[PDB]
Amino acid sequence: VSPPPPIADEPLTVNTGIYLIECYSLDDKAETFKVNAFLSLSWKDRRLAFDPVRSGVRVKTYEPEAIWIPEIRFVNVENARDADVVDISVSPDGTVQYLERFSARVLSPLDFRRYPFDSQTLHIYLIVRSVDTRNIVLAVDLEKVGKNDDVFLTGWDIESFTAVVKPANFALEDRLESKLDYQLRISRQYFSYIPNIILPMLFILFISWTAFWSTSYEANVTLVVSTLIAHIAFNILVETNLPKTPYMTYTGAIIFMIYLFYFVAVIEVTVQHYLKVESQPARAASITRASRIAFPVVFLLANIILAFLFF
Amino acid sequence: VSPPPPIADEPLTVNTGIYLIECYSLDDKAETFKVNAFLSLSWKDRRLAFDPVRSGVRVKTYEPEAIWIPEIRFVNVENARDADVVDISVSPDGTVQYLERFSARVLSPLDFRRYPFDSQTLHIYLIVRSVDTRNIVLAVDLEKVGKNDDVFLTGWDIESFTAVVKPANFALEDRLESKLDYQLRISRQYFSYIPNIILPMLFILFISWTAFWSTSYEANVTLVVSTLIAHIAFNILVETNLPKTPYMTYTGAIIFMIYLFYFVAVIEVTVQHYLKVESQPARAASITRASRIAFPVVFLLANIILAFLFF
Amino acid sequence: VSPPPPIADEPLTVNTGIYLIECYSLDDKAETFKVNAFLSLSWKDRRLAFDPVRSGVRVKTYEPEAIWIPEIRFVNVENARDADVVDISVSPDGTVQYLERFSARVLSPLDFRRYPFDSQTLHIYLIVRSVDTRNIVLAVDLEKVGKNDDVFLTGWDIESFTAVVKPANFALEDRLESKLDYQLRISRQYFSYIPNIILPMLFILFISWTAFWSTSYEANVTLVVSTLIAHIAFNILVETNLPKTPYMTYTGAIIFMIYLFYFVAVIEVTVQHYLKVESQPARAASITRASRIAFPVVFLLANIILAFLFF
Amino acid sequence: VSPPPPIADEPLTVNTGIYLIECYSLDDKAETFKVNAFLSLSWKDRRLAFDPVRSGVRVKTYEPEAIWIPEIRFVNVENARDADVVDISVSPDGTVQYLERFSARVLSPLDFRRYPFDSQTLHIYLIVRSVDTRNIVLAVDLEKVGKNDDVFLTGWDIESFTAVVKPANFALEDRLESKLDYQLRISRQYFSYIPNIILPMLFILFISWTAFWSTSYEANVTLVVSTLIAHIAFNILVETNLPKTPYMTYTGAIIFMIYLFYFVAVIEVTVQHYLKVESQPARAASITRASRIAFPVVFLLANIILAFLFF
Amino acid sequence: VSPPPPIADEPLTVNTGIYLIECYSLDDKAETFKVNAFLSLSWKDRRLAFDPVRSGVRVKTYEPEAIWIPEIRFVNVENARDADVVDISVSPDGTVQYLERFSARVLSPLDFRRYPFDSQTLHIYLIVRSVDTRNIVLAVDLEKVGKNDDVFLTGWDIESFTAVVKPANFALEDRLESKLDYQLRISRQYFSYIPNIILPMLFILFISWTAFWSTSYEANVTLVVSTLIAHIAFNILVETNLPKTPYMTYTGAIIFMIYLFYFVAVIEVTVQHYLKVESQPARAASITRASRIAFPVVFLLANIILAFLFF
Ligand SMILES: [Cl-]
Ligand SMILES: [Cl-]
Ligand SMILES: [Cl-]
Ligand SMILES: [Cl-]
Ligand SMILES: [Cl-]
Ligand SMILES: [Cl-]
Ligand SMILES: [Cl-]
Ligand code: NA
Ligand code: NA
Ligand code: NA
Ligand code: NA
Ligand code: NA
Repeated sequence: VSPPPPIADEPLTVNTGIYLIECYSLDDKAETFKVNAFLSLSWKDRRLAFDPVRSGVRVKTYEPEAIWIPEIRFVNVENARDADVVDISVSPDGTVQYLERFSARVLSPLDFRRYPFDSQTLHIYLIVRSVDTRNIVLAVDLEKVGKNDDVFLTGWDIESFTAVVKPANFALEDRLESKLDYQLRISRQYFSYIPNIILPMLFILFISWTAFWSTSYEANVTLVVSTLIAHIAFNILVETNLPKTPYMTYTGAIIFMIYLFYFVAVIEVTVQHYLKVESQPARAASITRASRIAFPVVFLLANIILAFLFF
Repeated sequence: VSPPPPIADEPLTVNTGIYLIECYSLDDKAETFKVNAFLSLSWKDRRLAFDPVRSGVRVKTYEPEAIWIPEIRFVNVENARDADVVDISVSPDGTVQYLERFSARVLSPLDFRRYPFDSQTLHIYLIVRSVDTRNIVLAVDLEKVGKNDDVFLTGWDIESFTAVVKPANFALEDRLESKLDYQLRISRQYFSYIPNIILPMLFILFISWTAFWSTSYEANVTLVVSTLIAHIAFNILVETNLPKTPYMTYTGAIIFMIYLFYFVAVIEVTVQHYLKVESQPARAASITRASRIAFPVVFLLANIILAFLFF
Repeated sequence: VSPPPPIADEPLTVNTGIYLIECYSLDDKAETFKVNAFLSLSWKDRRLAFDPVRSGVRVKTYEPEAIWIPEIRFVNVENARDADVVDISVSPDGTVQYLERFSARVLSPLDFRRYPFDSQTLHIYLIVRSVDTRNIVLAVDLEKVGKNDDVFLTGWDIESFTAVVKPANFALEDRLESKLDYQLRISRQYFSYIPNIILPMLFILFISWTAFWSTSYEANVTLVVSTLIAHIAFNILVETNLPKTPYMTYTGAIIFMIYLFYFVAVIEVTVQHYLKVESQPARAASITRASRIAFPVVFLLANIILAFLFF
Repeated sequence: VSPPPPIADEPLTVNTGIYLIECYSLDDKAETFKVNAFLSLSWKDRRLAFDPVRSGVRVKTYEPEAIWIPEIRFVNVENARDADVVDISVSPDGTVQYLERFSARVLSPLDFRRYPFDSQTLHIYLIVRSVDTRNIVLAVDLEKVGKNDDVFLTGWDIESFTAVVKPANFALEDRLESKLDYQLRISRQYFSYIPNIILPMLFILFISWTAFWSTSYEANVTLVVSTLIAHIAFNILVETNLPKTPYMTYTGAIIFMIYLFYFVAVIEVTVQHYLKVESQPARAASITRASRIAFPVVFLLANIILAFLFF
Repeated sequence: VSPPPPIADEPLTVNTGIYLIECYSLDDKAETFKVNAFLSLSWKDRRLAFDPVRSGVRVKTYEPEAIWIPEIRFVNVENARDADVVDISVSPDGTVQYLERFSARVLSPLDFRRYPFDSQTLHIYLIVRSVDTRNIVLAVDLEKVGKNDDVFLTGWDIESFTAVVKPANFALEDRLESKLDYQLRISRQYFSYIPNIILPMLFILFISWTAFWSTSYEANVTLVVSTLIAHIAFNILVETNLPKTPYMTYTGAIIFMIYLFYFVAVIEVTVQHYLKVESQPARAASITRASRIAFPVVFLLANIILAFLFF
């Protein structure tokens, strides 16, 4: 089999569509997601044209091996898609309608700057390489782009699945290449981060601040060092669910800042004890009373500054 | 090969059945389960009809490639099922009996609201897409729906395996699609959660309340902060076995509430020490004695409220 | 190809054998094990009879596609076995000798009641479904059942590999099925559990009992709460190597009971401190001296009771 | 099919190119990375030559099975590459242009000596074996070596992708082998190691040094032992992301050295308490005051020495 | 195709060779390693002999399907090897030279008795099963046994790769079997265990011994119990990298022994406090001073005894 010949000099237009059946395994560390979808293809092959009046048949069904099919690939996949052809239909004018169901693991970079209050645009890039006989170009049939109502991505809200209708046509290894960008817009369900990480992390921090109502150095050291260790555990827990980024994330910034608050609380607890031992408790009392206001106030203002810089 | 032609204008009815051989790997985080089963299919193909007297046989055995077979797929699977055809049998009137053994990884959302005292309805969605030539509709042969007695799903009780007999017929890319819902009802074996997570979590909480019978601030700080850290460990352990949900789970609610009890216990221990240092122990004694009753009473009432809201 | 025809009315007997080459990956949580073995099959097919004089050869060698082969499957496997045909030898009367080497992941439930001093009976269920032309039945050739001397299952002792010679013949979806039960008897190597979990767990418990020779409340709180946390770590470690069971395991029972001992030790340490603060140390001394005997004695008797109930 | 015959006695030159489409999963522990790329091959086959005039075609397309194709393999791959032929074009003189898209898991050793401020040279070794008919040699077509602009390796910066143009020709199992070295130069994005591991590790160390402004032995023991345990947690965290090396890494060196600082801080805290109990506090005060300067100064100088030895 | 016929009554000798290209993933827990190698085979097939002066061709290249090839398998593999035939060459006398490149996951038991200062002998067992026509025996072509210079097994030193030239010929299920033992001798790179596990474990133990220079019971309890918990963390870390063994490992023995030292240190700290409370400090002073010498001396002698028993 060979490509359909051009009537004049025009490129062969392959109309495409992706209909999402399943979305699963959005892996933040790997920056991948798995997809199960319909891939629809349509192009004109005049060699396959027939008369509907004398044939009595409106459509002809072909097997993939019987006819020429464009070699359509995904750019951002781990391995080649696992595909099963569903149907091939030919209209009397020779317009071919191809439908396959496929599954693939897609590589799509994620922006973690606003994590866990982040939104993402996942991409599925469709591509075709031109043949020596003729140039193949891709198009979007909007009537064949969509998603099943039941499509759920655990921990995410699916906003939209659209295609950038204009392909990116470019030369690659002395041939033309036609690339389409299918975009799946999602927003993270931040809900569970509040009772599981944010509030427990705030509770232990506020517990360290009870040391500002205590003159017992031994108890103070226990309060601030124990809660610091619990903060380290939350830091480790959070960084296991995330890849290493060449930038600060919102959560990373707060987690890092809270260390400074633990460090300054240890200085305060040390300074307080040192002065009491030096028979200067009136002074220690002034620093401790100031700390009761300063620590929550600086914590609030630093969080307003951070929220402003990130959102 | 082409689909059986209609005698009048009727859709082709494909009778289906699923017989479960094995159920394994119910993954709560992934919201998947693996299944090994028989898939049975039956439909009328008049072109295959024969006379028993002339042929000298009452049944005809074909190879899948020799005859037309409907393209039946699963909606909610990760990848296409691993299937091996067991038998194809044709009766004199062209009634085809198809049997395959398959294995598949199924995606099925789970409701964790009542975890670990939850029940689930797992779904296996069977689907067929119509051809230009004719409309294909699915039906349930109840005589061919079932499960092996030895079918066990580790950590779960299997209640029933039934099929919703009327298919969900709908249009998908200008073609009729016929979808059947096979339902596997299961209930979680909550037993092990009692000695492994619930009771250890209650013991450490009750140990933190021994601080209400102690005037030693340094010992009190050690009691409440150490048990809090152990509570954080149980919180982390529990959340590793569960996905992130946009709602509160029963366990999540109790775990979160217990933080409030640790937080208020630290306030009490702080207030008690502060008053003692200020030479007001009579008062501190009133707050501590009230706390001995208030903490277990508020804990019991808050748990009754939570159990009521969730069950 | 079709099944061999009956001389009278008898079912076709397929003689079977399994020879274990490798046993590996006994996964307690998944209740699976991997196996690499020889599967031998033997049946008479008179349509394959030949004269050694005419054909020259005394035994004919065939390719699986060239002749009829019974569709033998495993019941309790995750996916269909990975098999490679080693030989298909046909003797002049038409007796077929089939040999394949296969690998499979087998689902076999485990009884954890006596863990880590437990024994198991792993099963490999062989099955064949009858066809329309004739009924197929399975048999065991004991001369072809066995295991390689070097077969080792890490963490287990292999006792025996035998087959229940009588098949379980039953009706399934209006056809006969013939099932054979191959049994691999194993016993767990409990050795490593003694220095890694049992003795460390006993040491930390005995360390908490040093609080019965101390009047220092703050040291006592540190002794009992710190060792409790280490006990929680061992509880978590043990439960990661085990599935969730709807029954108590021997280890689970001991681990759970040790929490009660930590809980009562905290009560004792609290009661002791309370009385000494109330200027009643004579009494506190009576409770502490009694505890020195009561705690090890009740611990010994409770362990004798538990060992009796479980073994 | 057989290899192209030599016009004189020359070896057959196979021109190669690798164009990277995707780079992912650089696993430090496994010392592997996954790659998705184009592999281009070019060689002259006189037997496939044609005249453009009498053929009416300027180029001829073939199926891989129709013509002779060199058996090109990768040396440093886990399993054989997953490849799909994209195009095979033949020019009039019989110059074959082969293009395949492949995916492979590549084994490439990593030098962790300067971790996390390390750079690596990943290798993809292309190989061909000679045949008895003729010697097959590899060459690099620099015009067909490159990478997509969007190629990103999470946690790394991609510097260059070049090929060593001169192949390594050598004998292997009495046949000559022609090997090409494709080099992907990368540098680690050390950014995230600063707020997640380096600064938290420095904060806990500086917190242990507050013991040099405290006379409370009980508090000092708590400060140094608690932060040491947190240092152990960071040591364990770091070693989980790295393989075991027969040399010291930069991070490993610092982590190990910080133990010495904790060990000497415990000696100081012990010596201080011992002297105070022995009624020699003036002396203990001299050691503690010296320690306030000595510990940060020796820490700075030891880090300058280490940075010098490693960079 | 059928096996080559014997000239007299001799078994068919299949000469073998394994040339290692890659060695990776030595998994201690699983007792497996992955291998990528050349497998070479050689045997005489007289039915394939040809005249060298008449034919003009000195060697004939065949496709695997065109000729008879012995069914060579690996005994100790998880799944059948992934193999790709590289070349098949026939010399005038009919000597066949077969070469394939394969990858396999090999099961090979490991002796952990001297861990992490252990050496191992990994095995690759080659096997052939005889046919009814004739007996097939294996031999080693030492010229075709070897390994690439770049073969590296992360965390190990590769000493030698040799073959036991005499096969193990035995009867299995009424046919002869010919087995060859290929041995890969390796020694563990123990280097990293010294700064990561051994020295940190010794530091925390020596820190517990500072309690012998302290009269503060509350500080002593904190020193011994905190370091014990850190020892438990190292015990757990070590046992995660190792399988469960029915014997003691060298590391396991030291780790277990160090618990006894923590247990006796707690007794000493308890006895010391008890005597001081009983107004017997002169005595407590004698026990504490003796402990300062006894603990390091008994630790040294116990380690000399252990090193002697294990090495
Ligand atoms: Cl693709
Ligand atoms: Cl499917
Ligand atoms: Cl509709
Ligand atoms: Cl329709
Ligand atoms: Cl099977
Ligand atoms: Cl390859
Ligand atoms: Cl093999
Ligand atoms: Na085609
Ligand atoms: Na068909
Ligand atoms: Na067959
Ligand atoms: Na070829
Ligand atoms: Na062959």
